Amino acid sequence: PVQQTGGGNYIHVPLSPRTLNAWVKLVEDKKFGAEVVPGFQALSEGCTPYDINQMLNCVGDHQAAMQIIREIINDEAADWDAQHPIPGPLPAGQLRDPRGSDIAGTTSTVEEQIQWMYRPQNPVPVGNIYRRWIQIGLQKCVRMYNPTNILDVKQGPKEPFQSYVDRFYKSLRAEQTDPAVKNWMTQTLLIQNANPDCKLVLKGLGMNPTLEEMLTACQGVG
Amino acid sequence: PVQQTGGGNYIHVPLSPRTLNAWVKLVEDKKFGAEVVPGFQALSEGCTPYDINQMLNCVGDHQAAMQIIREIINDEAADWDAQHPIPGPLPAGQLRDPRGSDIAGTTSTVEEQIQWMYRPQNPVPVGNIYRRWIQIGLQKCVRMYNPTNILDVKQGPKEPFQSYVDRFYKSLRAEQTDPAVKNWMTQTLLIQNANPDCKLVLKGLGMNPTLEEMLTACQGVG
Amino acid sequence: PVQQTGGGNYIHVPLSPRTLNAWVKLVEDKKFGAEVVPGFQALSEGCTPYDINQMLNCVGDHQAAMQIIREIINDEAADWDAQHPIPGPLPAGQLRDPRGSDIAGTTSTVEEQIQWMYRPQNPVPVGNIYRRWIQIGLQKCVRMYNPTNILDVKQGPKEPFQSYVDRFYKSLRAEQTDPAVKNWMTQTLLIQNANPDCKLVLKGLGMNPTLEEMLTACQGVG
Amino acid sequence: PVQQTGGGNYIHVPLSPRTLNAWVKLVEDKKFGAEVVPGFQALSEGCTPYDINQMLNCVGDHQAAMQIIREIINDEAADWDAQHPIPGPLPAGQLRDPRGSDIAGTTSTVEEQIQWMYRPQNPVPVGNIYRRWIQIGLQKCVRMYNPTNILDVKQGPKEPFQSYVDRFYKSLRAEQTDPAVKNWMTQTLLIQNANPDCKLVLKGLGMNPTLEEMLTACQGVG
Ligand SMILES: O=P(O)(O)O[C@H]1[C@H](OP(=O)(O)O)[C@@H](OP(=O)(O)O)[C@H](OP(=O)(O)O)[C@@H](OP(=O)(O)O)[C@H]1OP(=O)(O)O
Ligand SMILES: O=P(O)(O)O[C@H]1[C@H](OP(=O)(O)O)[C@@H](OP(=O)(O)O)[C@H](OP(=O)(O)O)[C@@H](OP(=O)(O)O)[C@H]1OP(=O)(O)O
Repeated sequence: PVQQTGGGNYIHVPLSPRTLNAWVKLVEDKKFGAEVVPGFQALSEGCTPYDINQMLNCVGDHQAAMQIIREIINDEAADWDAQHPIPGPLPAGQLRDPRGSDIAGTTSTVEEQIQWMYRPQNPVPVGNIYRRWIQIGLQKCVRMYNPTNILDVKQGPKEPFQSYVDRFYKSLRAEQTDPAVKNWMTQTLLIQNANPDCKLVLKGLGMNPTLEEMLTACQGVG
Repeated sequence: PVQQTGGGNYIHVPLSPRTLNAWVKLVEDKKFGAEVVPGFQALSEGCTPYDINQMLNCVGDHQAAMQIIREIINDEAADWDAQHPIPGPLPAGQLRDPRGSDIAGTTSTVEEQIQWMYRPQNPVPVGNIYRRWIQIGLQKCVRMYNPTNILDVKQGPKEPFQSYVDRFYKSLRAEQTDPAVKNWMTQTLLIQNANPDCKLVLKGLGMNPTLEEMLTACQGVG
Repeated sequence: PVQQTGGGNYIHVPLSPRTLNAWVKLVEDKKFGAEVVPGFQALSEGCTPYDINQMLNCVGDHQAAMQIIREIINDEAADWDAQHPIPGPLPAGQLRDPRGSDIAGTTSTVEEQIQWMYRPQNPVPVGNIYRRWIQIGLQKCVRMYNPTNILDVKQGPKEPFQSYVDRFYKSLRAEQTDPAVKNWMTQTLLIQNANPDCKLVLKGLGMNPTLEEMLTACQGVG
Repeated sequence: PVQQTGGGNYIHVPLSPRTLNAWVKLVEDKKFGAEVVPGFQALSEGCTPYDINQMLNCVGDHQAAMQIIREIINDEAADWDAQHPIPGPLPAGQLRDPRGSDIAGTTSTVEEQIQWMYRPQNPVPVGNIYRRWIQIGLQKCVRMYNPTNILDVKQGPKEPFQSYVDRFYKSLRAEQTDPAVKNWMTQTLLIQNANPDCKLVLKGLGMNPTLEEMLTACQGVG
């Protein structure tokens, strides 16, 4: 992370060992589950690219997922090296502008990452861009390791409607389908895959029942 | 959060990553359960509106609940923009007074939030007002996702009276009913929905038995 | 319909009784089924609005569907009376420009409909605009009377994969859902709702199998 | 279609609505079955490319099959734009020669299609070339939707030999296999997949029995 010091300059404070150990624990227990994507973001907040590399280096043993996060990073960096091209011959005595690889931290020092992150002129938020690239990689890992598909989720005959709602929305988090497909699933598939009685109360509510109206109506049905 | 520095001025210290990661964990495990409302308050204590937005941004994937917390915030801000109207033409060189949107932090910088929070003259506690608005939103989410209704809760034939009391009061926390309805439930419904024997001992106690007297009397009955 | 005669002018030839009787038969046998929408278009080709009214008048007894086709026509005419407003004071000795009601034929003679349909200057195709409005009305009737929902369709244990494909696509024709939802259903729901064996061969094909590849692979499976 | 008028010139008479409605019915009932290919040819006889487009536009809802007929048309037009290249700079006051797209009618007026179809010099039969391209597309649709494969067809123990012959030849119509494979199937597979008794009478006939000899011999066997 970065702390400001007297003179208006900034320095690097290494991520706490227990901040790194929390990340490890999460990846070892949730197995790249939907929750890992937000868990990574909260534990990587205010981090330079250098620190994000260490967090990944602490969870490298999960090689399959790391290979997926690594192929997504290279592509989001290539797109940065195509749409943010070298401006031209950089003047001497000046830091080069960041390339996709600098945003990652692989070809750049943490100080360079800090100089960009806090440029008085055109600050480049290299830490947040790289966290966004890794979140695309982790979300692809959440989908690949997702244990139950949205379609398979079906309310148990006795299962309370809210727990069936809880499992239905958790699988939808993994789904990478178009947002309209997500809206049609929450409005059509969720009434389609409910136990016989809850299905009669939901159809009873009428057309386009909101989730609050559906949860309120099926509370204690079954 | 806010730390005071030499000169009598205040600065902003970003919420710790592990303070943010605790919030995520809670929302991912308690599923907007009654406990989330107090858990949010303890982890948002001494926060500017800016920080409260980040905590919410770390739990955005729970879109249904976030939509409910977001509709409650807009209404508590509209009521602030009606009962705390722009005083009139603000003098130049002065910070504008906060509007419902400034209390949220959406249309305002953290420094402005800090200047109000610590105004030498008429300090506006924007952080606490916004936490109160979100607590109304989370409490509506606790009620919507509540799995068991107060009425359905019924003591098991062998269930110890205290565990039946524990489940009865946990559902009452979710209930948004008038306080008198809450007092009549704790004094009438709790004796009505007890296993046959405990019901005879409670009626034996007499009229208006206190909870302590009821727990003491039914200890070891069944 | 319209025939051209010597002098460069056009006249009206009444729709054949057996062209009208075919329409009746279809509506009496397919019961506003998906097939009725194309059947109407083929039997209403080259028709003035006047003729389209008679076809509808021959199937008026189906009052519920006619009320739906009539509410859709009034709205598509109101939108025409808002986006194609009276240009201004029409000069004397000239036919007024068509309004939503003229496109229908209700407030206009067939000759006026023909004069517009074949205007040397800015011909307005009133017959085709009204056929399009009625097709929106019939398609809403196809959806309302659709007997099986896309989701319910599930391949029989012995049913050949192609017949299950035939029923799956016929229900999709009735579906008015967004096109992406239609693409996700044909690529995901169609493999999800197949009998156990065909489901194993389809997953065997790999990711994004085309319909031809799926029909070829499951031919004779079961 | 095209009618000749006084002066030696030709004009276009729009395909009858009931000629178009027959086509619709067939495609809606035979589901792109082998019979659709001949049914299309008889109902498209003496048609300009313009009319053939309308027939297809009346059966567009069958999107999967239409996509197959559309990919076959583009390829048969590309082959026409490669083997029948623009002759060179066309003289002014003259109709351009037809390209694959003109044969389809997509980039050409019906009058141009008629001028070519009835050129006094080098008439190009654009209507028949496009019908041939669509027949390749429909035949691919017959094969894709074919419900029973030639190999699977096996005479029922009681099924009369002629009905088994009827099903065997109907599946062979769908088969796109080399003609020799078609001759070997009709001479070997048809005796191989007959019920035990008919198989003994057919082997009894001797080597290379004609279909007439086989039908005559197995009449009333079983
Ligand atoms: O809530 P606490 O009583 O303070 O316990 C905390 C809590 O762990 P648990 O709540 O799951 O028991 C911390 O996690 P937070 O909820 O505060 O975010 C965790 O710190 P981590 O972020 O690293 O997980 C820390 O565990 P540890 O000390 O192993 O780092 C642990 O403190 P104690 O276990 O010492 O009570
Ligand atoms: O194919 P055909 O031998 O000419 O029979 C036709 C055919 O009806 P069917 O094919 O269903 O038996 C006509 O329909 P098309 O397929 O030609 O479009 C139909 O005319 P409609 O369009 O009005 O249905 C007409 O029936 P009808 O004479 O009652 O009008 C009928 O002719 P026949 O029944 O006299 O043989």
